[PDB]
Amino acid sequence: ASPFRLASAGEISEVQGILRTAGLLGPEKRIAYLGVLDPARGAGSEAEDRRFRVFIHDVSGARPQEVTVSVTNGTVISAVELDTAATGELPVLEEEFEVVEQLLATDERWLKALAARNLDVSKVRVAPLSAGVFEYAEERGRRILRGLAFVQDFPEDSAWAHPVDGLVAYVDVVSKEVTRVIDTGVFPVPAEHGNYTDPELTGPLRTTQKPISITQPEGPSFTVTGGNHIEWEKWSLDVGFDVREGVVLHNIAFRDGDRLRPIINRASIAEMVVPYGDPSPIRSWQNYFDTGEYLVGQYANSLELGCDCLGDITYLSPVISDAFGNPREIRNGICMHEEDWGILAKHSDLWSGINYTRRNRRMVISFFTTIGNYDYGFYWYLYLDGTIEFEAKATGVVFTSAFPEGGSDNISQLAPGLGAPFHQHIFSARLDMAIDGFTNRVEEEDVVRQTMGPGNERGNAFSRKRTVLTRESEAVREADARTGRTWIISNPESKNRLNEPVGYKLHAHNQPTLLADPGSSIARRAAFATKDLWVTRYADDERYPTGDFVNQHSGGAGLPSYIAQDRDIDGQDIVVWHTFGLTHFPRVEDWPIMPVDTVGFKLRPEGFFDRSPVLDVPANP
Amino acid sequence: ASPFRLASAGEISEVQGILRTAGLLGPEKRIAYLGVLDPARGAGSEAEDRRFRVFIHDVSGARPQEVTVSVTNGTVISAVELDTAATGELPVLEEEFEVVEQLLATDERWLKALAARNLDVSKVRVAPLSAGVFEYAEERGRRILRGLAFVQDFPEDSAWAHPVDGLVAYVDVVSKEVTRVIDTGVFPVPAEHGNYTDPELTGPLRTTQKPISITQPEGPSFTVTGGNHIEWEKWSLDVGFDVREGVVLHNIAFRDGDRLRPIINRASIAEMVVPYGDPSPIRSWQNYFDTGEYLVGQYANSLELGCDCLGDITYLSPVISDAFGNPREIRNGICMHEEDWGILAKHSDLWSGINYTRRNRRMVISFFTTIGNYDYGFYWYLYLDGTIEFEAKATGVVFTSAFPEGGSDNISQLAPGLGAPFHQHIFSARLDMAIDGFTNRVEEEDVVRQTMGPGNERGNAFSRKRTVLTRESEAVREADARTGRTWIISNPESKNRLNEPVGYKLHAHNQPTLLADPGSSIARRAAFATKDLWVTRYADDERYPTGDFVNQHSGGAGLPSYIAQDRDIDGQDIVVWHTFGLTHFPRVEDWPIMPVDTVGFKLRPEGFFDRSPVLDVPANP
Ligand SMILES: [Cu+2]
Ligand SMILES: [Cu+2]
Ligand code: NA
Ligand code: NA
Repeated sequence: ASPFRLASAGEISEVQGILRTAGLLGPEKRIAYLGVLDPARGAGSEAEDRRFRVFIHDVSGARPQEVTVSVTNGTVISAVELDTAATGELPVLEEEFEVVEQLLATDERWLKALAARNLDVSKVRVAPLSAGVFEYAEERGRRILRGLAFVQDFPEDSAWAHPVDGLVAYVDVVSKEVTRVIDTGVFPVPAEHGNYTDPELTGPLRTTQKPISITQPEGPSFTVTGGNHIEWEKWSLDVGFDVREGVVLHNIAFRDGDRLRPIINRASIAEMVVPYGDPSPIRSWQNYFDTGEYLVGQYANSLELGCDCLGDITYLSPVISDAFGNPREIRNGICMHEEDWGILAKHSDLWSGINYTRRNRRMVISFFTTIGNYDYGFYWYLYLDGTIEFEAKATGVVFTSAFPEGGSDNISQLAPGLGAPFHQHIFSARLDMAIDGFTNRVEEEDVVRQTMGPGNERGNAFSRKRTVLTRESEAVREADARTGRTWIISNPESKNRLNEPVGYKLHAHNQPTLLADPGSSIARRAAFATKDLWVTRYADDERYPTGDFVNQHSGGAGLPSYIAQDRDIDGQDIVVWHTFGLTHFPRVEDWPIMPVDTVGFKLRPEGFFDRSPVLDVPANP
Repeated sequence: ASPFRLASAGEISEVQGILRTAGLLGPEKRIAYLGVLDPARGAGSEAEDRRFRVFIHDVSGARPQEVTVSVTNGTVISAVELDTAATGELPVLEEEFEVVEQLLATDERWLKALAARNLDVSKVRVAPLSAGVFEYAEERGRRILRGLAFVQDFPEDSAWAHPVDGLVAYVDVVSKEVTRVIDTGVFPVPAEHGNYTDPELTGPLRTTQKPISITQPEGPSFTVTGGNHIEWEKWSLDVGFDVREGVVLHNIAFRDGDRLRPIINRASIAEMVVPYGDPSPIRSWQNYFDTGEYLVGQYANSLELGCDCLGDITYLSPVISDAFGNPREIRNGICMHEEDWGILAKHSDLWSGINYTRRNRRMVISFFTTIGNYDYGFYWYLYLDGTIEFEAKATGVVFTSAFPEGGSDNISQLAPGLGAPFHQHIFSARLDMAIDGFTNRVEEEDVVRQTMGPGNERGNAFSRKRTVLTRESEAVREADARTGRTWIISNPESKNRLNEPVGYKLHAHNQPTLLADPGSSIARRAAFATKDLWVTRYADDERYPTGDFVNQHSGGAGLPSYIAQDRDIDGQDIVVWHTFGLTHFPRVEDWPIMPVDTVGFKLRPEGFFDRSPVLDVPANP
């Protein structure tokens, strides 16, 4: 059995039992995170060893714990009481969905604010919004959530159409106290509904769309073995799933001839954060770490055939733990399929008389998640020619506010009275590299302009330069689109037939990075997001660019602490962390539900192969 | 009948006759360019008036002519003798394909160079390479081609595998003289073949690709009327085709309710150039204006069903003129089809209980062309949500050279002895804008970072700024990826329901622009390529960013001369010219035939609509 197989229900049940048999999963405990650990380096000689890591919350007020269990052996490997003021609070619990609303609904300050605005408390929705760290000393070491009000006129109404601006509240979840209620003044609650299934708003539905049918009469070209091992068009990999990160790809490798050549050891989106750029005190604290605070895998959607994934789809249904250690399946949570991708290569040659055309295809591994108002699709693609790409598709309903009557430098107008504060959605892809094995290095490659003169008399020459990043202190890099900057991951000990080191080149989109002031709380807690590329030396405990416990953690955790080790990354086992995001000034067209927008990156082989790896693709039938 | 219909064979035949009946199409003339003119502004009240513009070469040595004919009336509208030293030489003629090779094959200098290298002249291929303008005074006012040698070992061999470096020749086409033969010394001719259909190089073909079948059982959702008018999912447009530009889109408009709203009056790729960055004198002159010198429409491929365009495809077969004024059809030269495009919009709402997913689709209008070694696919896409995108797909065989034995700062290695000089492929999209009509303006929009302090105490705020480009002298703009720079085209006299001007935002890829030294010949002749965005006031004679006659034209023509008029572009009939390109350092994986790489741009509505324009899309069946 593969040590990279997906967690089974049985494994989750055994963890529950171990935590029970060991006395750590009392009646008052809540599992905030549970996931299988990857195998340790080299340990994979040939021997079963499945360990799970668990974060356990306590609703009675006692200290939470981080616990690692071996399900193979039925033993607790380590169990540590956490001091949350020091190392952070645990991820937001699904059970806290309704708690902020419920606590506020009996608070006299909250009720006074709603009553001033003539709002029926039974119609006021409030989400568990993450708190971050600001000026409130009472919050240090307490599990805090904040709450903003949205009115639902009726149970199926879109509450996002009706934000209640000028009002915010904070809650101590464990003590069940409302610590603060802030009311900066009355803003009109936007009146129009945003019900995108109401015929009065949609108009008559189009009758003009004729079907598009995608079928595979002989079935798909990939195989799935051991539950999650994929083999497709020379690619080999394992599809993992973690409640925090979502779909993770392991052991990405390409069969070049009769050699299985590793490329990427693990690829994941290790963090994703949505910082808001509205300086109103009602929202200026808001930065939603969808991955690190909320856990994007936990909220993976069940994907409907013909609707979310079209064509011949093979599904995985990953198993996660609920708060009590009971396994539950996310039915049809991962889609896997191959797609036609246009022309692969084409040439019509006058001299030889040969006309040649080949088609491309990609293998797609995807999931969709929902975090509050946002819905995101995470797509990994593998192409015939060796290209690897990630794409995020951002949709959902935009987070709303009032639109101030004098306009705004930080909020856009969507409908009368209705605003959308500016924000970014910033991802971190953690790519544990293994180009032809683990001995890798990273070079930054810039185009080089040349001056007209001796050696270049016609002033046409241009060139390239590559700079090796040798130590972590040197490996925090920024984009330079104007100079075509890319980063090449190579194996200095593996050469192609031309005696050049094999490599892959990362092509970024060069979108803006984190816009916040560098002195801000968010710049400190999401320091990864301030730079496009970081390279670290692999360590098994360096998993997330924001650290292990993101919720209410002080600034400084994660990448900026890791790289202080200033380790050798020149021909070593290294990890690339690429920051990329969308900067969103919402448009009227984003309302009442937003069309998908995209951001991502790709890696293309760069002298990895000895010639095109797709000369054996046959002409299409 | 629509004045924007494609030229018919009959129209071409009538032009031939007029040029004949009028005495301008003697036996010794060669048509180098022929195309229908667009209708003049406002002239389209309701009245037939089809005019054709023709460039006529003379092989006897007399002066060439530019001629405009009315086929509606059977009259010559204007006919002007050209002084080519002043206004440029005429586009390269298809009949010159073999002339450089033929002239060189009897030249004693050329033969001496081949004999030194033991090359059989009958196996040496030479292309009509464009000359540009350099230090050779004898070339001013003469029609010159240059020639580089490639060996074909047998008639179906790929000559690109066997470049003969150290050797170049220039030819006066009309006088049939070889003006110069330059031999800088012997480089080994690369030995390996690049025959990507030879089983010894491809290996056994893959048997693993299972079919992907895309069908439309009720046919396509678009209609085609009047030969080239498309109606699809609220979009309305006319598909044109010109021998220089290729596919051109006219009258792009969107039916919002019961109003047909114009968006773009004409969209085309008005120039595309491939400058080379190798300072060797064997190649340092080479810059191929695939559009302006060679005419990309002329070489549009006939596209094979199931191979080049997959699914339910409607073809156009555009008619062009041969050198003698005879019409000829490019059978199946344009593909039109709709494609599924993933998720359009999706949200799962906990409060309302509503789960909503919709799928996107795009209308595709495409052609593929071949210019020597290059093959490019030009794709225009229209999406349901109002997005317009262009994508170029670059493939073919890379232009080769020797690989110098000491390595190179300007050439990459592909195979033993075989190099590929560095180059760029740079496009200019000419977008004659008509956002809600012709009264338009352009703003440059940058993200605005804000300092932590009063009004922004938590240091989270960020904003945007828009700067109106008011006159042409101000409208030559560069990218700023780091600040998320985009350009918005709006109609200041047309407001959406929120009282904001309707607009579309151009999102560029922010790839490097022209790398050559600013003092270079190519920087002067392709000045457009040195900046990402230009805005001009519409003029019917301002068609190409490089001017009308690109071949051997001195520096200075086109956009930099046009914008010297410093015209008002603030709420006027304007044209956006966007430069975008690929910078290519060829990889081993590009050899012996290159996988497709892409570049392009898109425009998305920005307060053009009063809310999402896709709320009436129904759930998929
Ligand atoms: Cu957003
Ligand atoms: Cu190229
Ligand atoms: Na590694
Ligand atoms: Na215009």
